[PDB]
Amino acid sequence: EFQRKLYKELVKNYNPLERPVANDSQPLTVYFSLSLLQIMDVDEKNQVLTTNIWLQMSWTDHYLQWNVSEYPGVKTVRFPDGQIWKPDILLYNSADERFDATFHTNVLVNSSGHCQYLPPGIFKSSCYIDVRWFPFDVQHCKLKFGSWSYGGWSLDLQMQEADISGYIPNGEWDLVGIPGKRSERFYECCKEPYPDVTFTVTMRRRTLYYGLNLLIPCVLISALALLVFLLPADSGEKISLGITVLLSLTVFMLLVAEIMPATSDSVPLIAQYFASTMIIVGLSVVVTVIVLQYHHHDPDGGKMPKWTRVILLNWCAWFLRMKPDLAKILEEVRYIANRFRCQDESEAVCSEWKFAACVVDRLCLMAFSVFTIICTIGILMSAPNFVEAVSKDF
Amino acid sequence: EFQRKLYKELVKNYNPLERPVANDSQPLTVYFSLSLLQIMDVDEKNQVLTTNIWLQMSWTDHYLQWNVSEYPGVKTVRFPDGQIWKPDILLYNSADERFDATFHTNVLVNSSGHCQYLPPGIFKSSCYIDVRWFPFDVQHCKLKFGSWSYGGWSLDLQMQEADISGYIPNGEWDLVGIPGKRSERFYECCKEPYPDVTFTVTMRRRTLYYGLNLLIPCVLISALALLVFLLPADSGEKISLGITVLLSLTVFMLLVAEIMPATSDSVPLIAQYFASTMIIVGLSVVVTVIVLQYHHHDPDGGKMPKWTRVILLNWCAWFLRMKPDLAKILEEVRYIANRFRCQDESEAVCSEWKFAACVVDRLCLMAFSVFTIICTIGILMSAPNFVEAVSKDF
Amino acid sequence: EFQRKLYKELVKNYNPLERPVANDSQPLTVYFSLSLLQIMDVDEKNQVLTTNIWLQMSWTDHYLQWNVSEYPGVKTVRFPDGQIWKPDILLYNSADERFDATFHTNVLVNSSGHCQYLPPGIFKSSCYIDVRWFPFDVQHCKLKFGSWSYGGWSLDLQMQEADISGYIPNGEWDLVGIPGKRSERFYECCKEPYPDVTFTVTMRRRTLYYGLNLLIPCVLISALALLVFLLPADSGEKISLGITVLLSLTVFMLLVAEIMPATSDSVPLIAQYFASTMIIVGLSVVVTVIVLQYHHHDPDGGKMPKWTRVILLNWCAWFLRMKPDLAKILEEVRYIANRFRCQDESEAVCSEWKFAACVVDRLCLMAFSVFTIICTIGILMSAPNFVEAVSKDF
Amino acid sequence: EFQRKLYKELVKNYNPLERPVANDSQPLTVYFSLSLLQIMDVDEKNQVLTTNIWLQMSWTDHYLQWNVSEYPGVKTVRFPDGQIWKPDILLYNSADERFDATFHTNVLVNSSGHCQYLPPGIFKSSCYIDVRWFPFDVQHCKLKFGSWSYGGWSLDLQMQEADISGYIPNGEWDLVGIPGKRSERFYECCKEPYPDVTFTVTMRRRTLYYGLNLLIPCVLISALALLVFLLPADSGEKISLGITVLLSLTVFMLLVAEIMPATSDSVPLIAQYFASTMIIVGLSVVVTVIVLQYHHHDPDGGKMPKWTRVILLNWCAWFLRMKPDLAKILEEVRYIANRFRCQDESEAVCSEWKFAACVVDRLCLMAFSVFTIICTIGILMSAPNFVEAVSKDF
Amino acid sequence: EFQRKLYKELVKNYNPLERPVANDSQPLTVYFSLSLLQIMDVDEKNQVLTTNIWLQMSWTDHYLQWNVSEYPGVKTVRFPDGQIWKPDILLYNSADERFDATFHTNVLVNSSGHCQYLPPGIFKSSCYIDVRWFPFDVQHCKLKFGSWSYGGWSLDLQMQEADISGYIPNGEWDLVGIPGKRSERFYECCKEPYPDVTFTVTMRRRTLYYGLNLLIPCVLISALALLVFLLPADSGEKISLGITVLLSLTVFMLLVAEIMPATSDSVPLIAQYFASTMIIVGLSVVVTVIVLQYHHHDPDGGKMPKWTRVILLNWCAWFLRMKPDLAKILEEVRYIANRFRCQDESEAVCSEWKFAACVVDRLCLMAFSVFTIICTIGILMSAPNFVEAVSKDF
Ligand SMILES: Clc1ccc([C@H]2C[C@@H]3CC[C@H]2N3)cn1
Ligand SMILES: [Ca+2]
Ligand SMILES: [Ca+2]
Ligand SMILES: [Ca+2]
Ligand SMILES: [Ca+2]
Ligand SMILES: [Ca+2]
Repeated sequence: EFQRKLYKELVKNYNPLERPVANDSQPLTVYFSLSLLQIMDVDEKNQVLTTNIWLQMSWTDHYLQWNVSEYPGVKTVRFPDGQIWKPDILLYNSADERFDATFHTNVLVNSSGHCQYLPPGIFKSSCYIDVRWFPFDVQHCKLKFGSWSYGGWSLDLQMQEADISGYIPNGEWDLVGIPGKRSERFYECCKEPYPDVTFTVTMRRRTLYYGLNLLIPCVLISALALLVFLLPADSGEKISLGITVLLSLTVFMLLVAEIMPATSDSVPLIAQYFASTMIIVGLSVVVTVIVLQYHHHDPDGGKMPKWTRVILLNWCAWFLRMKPDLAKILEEVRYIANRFRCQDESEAVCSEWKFAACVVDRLCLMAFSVFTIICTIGILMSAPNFVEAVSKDF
Repeated sequence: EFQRKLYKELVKNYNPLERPVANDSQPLTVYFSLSLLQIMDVDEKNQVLTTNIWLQMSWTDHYLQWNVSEYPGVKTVRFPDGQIWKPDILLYNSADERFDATFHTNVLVNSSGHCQYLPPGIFKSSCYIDVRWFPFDVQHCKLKFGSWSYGGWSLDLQMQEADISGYIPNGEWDLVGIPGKRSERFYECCKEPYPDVTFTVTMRRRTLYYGLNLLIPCVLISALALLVFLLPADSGEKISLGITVLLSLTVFMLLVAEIMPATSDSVPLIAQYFASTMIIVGLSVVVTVIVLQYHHHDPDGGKMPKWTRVILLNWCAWFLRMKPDLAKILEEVRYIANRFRCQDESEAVCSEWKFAACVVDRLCLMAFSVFTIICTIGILMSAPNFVEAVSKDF
Repeated sequence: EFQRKLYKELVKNYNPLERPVANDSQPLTVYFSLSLLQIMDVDEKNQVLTTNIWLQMSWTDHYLQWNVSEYPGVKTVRFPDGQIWKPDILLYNSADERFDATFHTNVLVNSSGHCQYLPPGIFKSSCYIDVRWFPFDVQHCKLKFGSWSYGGWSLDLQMQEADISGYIPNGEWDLVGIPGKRSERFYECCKEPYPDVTFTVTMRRRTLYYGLNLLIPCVLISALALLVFLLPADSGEKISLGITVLLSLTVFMLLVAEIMPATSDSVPLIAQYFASTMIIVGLSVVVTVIVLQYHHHDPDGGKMPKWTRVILLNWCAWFLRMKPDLAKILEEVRYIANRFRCQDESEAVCSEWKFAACVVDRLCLMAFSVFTIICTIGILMSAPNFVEAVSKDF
Repeated sequence: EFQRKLYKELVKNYNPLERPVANDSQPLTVYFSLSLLQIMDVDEKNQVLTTNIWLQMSWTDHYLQWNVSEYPGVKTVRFPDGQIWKPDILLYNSADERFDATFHTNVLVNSSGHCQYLPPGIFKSSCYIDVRWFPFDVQHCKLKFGSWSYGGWSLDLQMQEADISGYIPNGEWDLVGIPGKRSERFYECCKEPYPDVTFTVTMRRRTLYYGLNLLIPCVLISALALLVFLLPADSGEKISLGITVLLSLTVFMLLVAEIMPATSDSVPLIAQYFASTMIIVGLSVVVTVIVLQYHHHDPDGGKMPKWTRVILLNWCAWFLRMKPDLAKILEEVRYIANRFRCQDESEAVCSEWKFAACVVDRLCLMAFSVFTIICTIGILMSAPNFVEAVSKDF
Repeated sequence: EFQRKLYKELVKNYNPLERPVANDSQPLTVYFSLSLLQIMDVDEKNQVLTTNIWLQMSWTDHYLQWNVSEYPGVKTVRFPDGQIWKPDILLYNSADERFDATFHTNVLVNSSGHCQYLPPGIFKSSCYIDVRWFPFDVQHCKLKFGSWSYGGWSLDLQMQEADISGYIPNGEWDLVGIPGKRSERFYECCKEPYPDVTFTVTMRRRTLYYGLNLLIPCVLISALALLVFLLPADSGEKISLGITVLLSLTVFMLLVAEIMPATSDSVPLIAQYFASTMIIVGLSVVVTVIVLQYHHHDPDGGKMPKWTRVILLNWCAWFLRMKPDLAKILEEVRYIANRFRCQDESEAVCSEWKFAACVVDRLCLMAFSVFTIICTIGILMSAPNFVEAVSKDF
């Protein structure tokens, strides 16, 4: 009875085009904020952030004011889209094909005219994803909101601190905060300035998932590559194991490519670590070829360069702690035995070459192990957030 | 004739903005429930639940009341969207880009004013998917429904028990129940509290499909890896078989990655089992390298450490139940035969080393078999629902 | 002139909410049917059927009746959506996100009031896909149509036989028929019963495509696996060929996984055939390991068990139709020759072991060939529709 | 001033439901045509054609006629959707989920009443893709347009020749023409016949892209398979190379499966060529197994069948242009040398068997080369459009 | 008060169909331009460009003019879609399924009538992507805008220079400029000409990302292929390494296929480089087969052709800087030693053949290295933009 009477009363002469101010010259203060409920997705390949947001726009409509003594029990009213004047606050850096993913709900006014509008929405925003430090990355994704067609002389946008009480954790991202900032910028279209409120969603990637699925698996598969330096050459599978492991490591780069954007701003840390890993494994294949050249060396070929005979079989070897008828019968039997002596000398030369191959195996085992350890640690601890990560997520 | 007269009568002075109560001060009781017809999808990578639902909102419109004696035969009327007041009950934790996937249908009222509204919809909900125990997982997905813009002082939401008579089984999920709960929560936006009805869809994953496609296949491929310990070394394919099998096992981890979300809350049970499996296979490769070092051991290299000669060829070996011219001619023929004796001694030393390699093969066959059995069973039976599963689904 | 006059006449006092009956108490007969033009897609992973359909709803509007003598030449009129009363016949088991994929077109009425409404649409329906017999499967997909908000006491739904004259064949599916059925069911929401018309689209999968791309390719690749039993052991590639072929066969299971749903209702026939195939190939690898153990057997190791020496080298072998100074010089030359005799005896023992390996090769060639033939035929001919298929599609 | 006056004048008593004819009994002539701007996509897996089209519907509205002397300068007017009567010409064989992808624009009328309507749209059409001859295929995709709800007695549809002046070439398809045809068909729904205009878009696939990425790559990889017949057997990699190449060739069949639909109407030419290629490579593996059986033949096993000793080492071989104490000492030394003579005879028998293996290598090199050349050319030149293609696209 | 009065005043007799000119005969000048904010995507497979654009349409409405002295403080008004006349400027070469991706916002007018309309949108445009020079490619994507239904005699379209102040860099593309051009074209539909404004977005691909992920990885994997010419033949893994590396290189062609469109206009530079690389690696496999034929050459087979003995072991070899009872006992011992001499001669012939294999290894190492260097550099520096790229992006 009083809700009916008031609803009829409030739409007499009301125009949803008129900015609801009493004095036309003064701008209309709109307080803007948001409640972040969830970080639904971070599409780094497409540079998009999908969030569940409850935008919070509060202002004062000069015309929607009633005296509750004359409408007992009627303390608030609600208006759907298109019936009340609303601020046309859009997300500037939107990535949604419709460009406006907001779901239009009611505007709740009280007896004093204060209008409250809390549209829910799944919002896609074009966010620059700094992949320089991935997986130990922190992203600062801006959500820039402003009135599209009202300038500062008409809509005085004011910012209120972001709401995160109802935020639901993600699993992959630790909300580090949503600091906001109000700016007054000038545009090349127009002379009247335009204010905007930009909320910078700061997100820390939780590194356990990518650590367990990308970093540690590659470390351990990369470690298998070093087993080539412990394999004997006579097994006939050094090259097979090494080349198989290297070409298996490409799957991780393929996975990263499925994740990372095709940008040239920088090289992600994961790529630099994966690249150094493959280069070290590839150099192990090159060194395996050299080792097999030493092992399969023709004894009657070139002689052993003194530089090799000392740099490897003396120093590096020590460092590693390795270490008438009867005359015709005499002639024939002496050729057989001299042939055997020549074969013994050839085996001895081949044995020394095989020893050189083994010494090289051990030196490169040590050197590639040290290279792996340093490169891995020095590339991973070059991330500013590395320590924070290992402490929080492991 | 009477349907026409009544329809004209019911829209005189009717405003779809007014809450249809007789006394403005009292809240309007809306009974909310749903009928779950099907679980269409559980997107665990995106943390979304897609369901076919017939939301059930029943309330009383004070104005839509007629006396059937004056409209004979006209016992119910129907109103489309936008013509009658409706409760704006939205799904809070919606994952749909439009945010509101409800399909708007008629509101069936009777002569007494009781309005019945049963919109169908394909609803996507942002559900936290606990992947800790996958594939033997049980999920509790909340569907939180509430009036967006009416608080407790205006819309007295009441819950009715969920309907599942028409539920159509899924194939992958056993509905364990849909218990509901009505809550009265306060929000940081507003002072008036807001009630909601949350239905927790409890779902048990049927484990036959993932058991047959992930667990048993990996067990059997992982078992092939143990055949390396039965392969002879002279075959020259131990490393080939082992490394090939391990890098083949990566496909299962790739499949899981296609399924699982990128979250750091926990490690899924499937991942822990797959990881232990690959580590055991990788250790078999490491032990294969050691075995080949023993098999391909240079007889003139280091001598056999006593610790090895006993720990392997005495105890472990027993445990396993294994086990002038003529003078010149004499000189030359004696060098040939002494050379043969030296080769025999070298074959004997190599034969002992090959025996050590075989004993290690057998010990690691036993040990890796026991490791496989324990780890597999102890990781699978660490799931609370494991027994329930094996009994219902196998 | 007469079309204008009649259109103005027909909308006087017309309300699109009123069911167009003369007597309010009697239900309104709506004849429902459909014309199936094409089967666009069968998504078995998502359990959805996409069809091009021209729903056919015919009824009688009591008010849209004119005398053609008073409107010469005006024999039919047309009304767009929202202007005429229509039956709100929805597809209950809809899988479309909008839930209602119907495209709203005109309602053609004649001078006698008979209204004809033929909306086109691309309809997605949640259909249970029985994958038990795939690829030789027949599916029965229900399209359940009914008025959402009118019960039996108001809308007397009646079924007309489905139209298939304009049906366009698919390539993958042979329409076996679209039998319909009218049901009168009661629902737990309401007391008035609700009728529905369900058309069961029965579809036979044409098996040539999946036969050529899945079954015959796997048969032939699986046949290559049997070549291991004809490969000599000295080639040093038995394990390589066998393990390579088995891990190559996984691609077919991966393809099926891309096709099949993740359901535990049953095991598809394709999976049972692929699984038996991989198990037979995997057992060939196990038997290859045993063969290589026999081939690479240390002559000075264990002696040949009599059970083996007869079960293989006697019966199975036959069945297969296989089959002072001079004294010092005498001493030294006699040791060399006795060494040669010991090597000859060792070669003879190794030769017998290699013969055992060859006999096992042949027996398993025969046995795995017979296993392959039976298992393949017995799993494929266990499908009821197998014969129908091979006759129609090959 | 005159544009305002005329716009007000033209909507007096205008009803967008009335067919704008002067005499109700006569059908209304609508001239239909289209301008094809681009062929955006041919989805052969889904059997859909996506095109950018400017449908051209011209007719005469009896009511939208003004005398330009009374409205100086006002020579044309424009009307948006829903304000003027339009022909409801839909695309019958539509594949779009909305079913109607047309974008509604203005209808430009002149002073004489001739209405011109040129809606743009991205149109998806359900087109049967004959994949029999792919990649050398020509497709005939029908776009069938007609009034949905006006029959021949009301809407006299007439066809105008298709417009292609503004057509933008594609890269993959050579528009061979868009011949149209007007038909008058009867439908099982209705008695009044219904006319339609069907434009058959005829498209020739440009074969350079698929030739370079599928046909020539497979030819060259398939050629590598023939290198097995030039590899020596002692290399120990014949089976490895052959089996690796064959299982690598599966990627091309996987690519085709990603492209081709799952239809049983026919076997695409690409599939028949790829299948013959894999069968020839697979037979090379089978022949490699036989070659290795000849190479690794036990000299003390079966004797050489005369049929082999002539069919291979005589004819085929020629065709190819290949080709007391002292007594004890005498006894012992004569056993050693007789042992050597037995080894020489065994090497000779093995040498003849290895020669047989080499002759078989050469014969199968020749035969599989000829098989490859014929099969390739005879399958590729069995396409009617093969010559046209090679001449236009290479 | 004055905003309300003016809004009521401005819609009296206003018709959004009338072109707002004072003199009907003269065309209406519309100034068109755009502000490019971001290049969201370049889909080269689909030939589509996705951009964030703020179209800028400014014109003069003759009717929306007020005197600010009579409406103090009211200096601008705003009108939503459908209430004010707007230019129907569409994107002709649109690729969006809806065809019109513009988001409709307000039209800001001032007291003098100048209307300003700045709709945001995510625009998809059908752009011909010249992939001839990819990854060092520059694309010229046209955005063609024009009034759909107003010709030159009615809407005088005029171009304003594109705005790029607020442009946000991409990562993958360097905006080289957005030059625009106004054209006056005639169409085959109509006699009145139609003007359009086409903005050609010129974009330079930043080549660091594709350089690091495609070009350098392939170079380095292709370099591993050359290690076959340094591998010894006795290792028994030349063919394995070479064939494995070649079939691994196919992944890059697969990646390019995922990126490139299926067009026959040209061959992308990346494809020509990848193709030459695989052909060079494939020829290394062919040469590896020849090398193994030389290494595994039967000594008692054909004799060494003089042409080989000089072209390889003399010139190329030098260029590369390589280099009674006792009588019976005499008979028997002389046969053994003559057998040894025959084996020595056979080893010498085999040794010369192995030397030929080694010389061929070295020559092809040199030749394939030079081929790799030239082909790589000559294909990469055949791109016009190659130098620009290497200087800006590396
Ligand atoms: Cl009513 C109408 C609609 C479209 C057109 C056409 C003329 C120019 C070129 C295509 C389109 N714009 C002309 N008239
Ligand atoms: Ca993420
Ligand atoms: Ca699921
Ligand atoms: Ca199907
Ligand atoms: Ca195509
Ligand atoms: Ca791009």
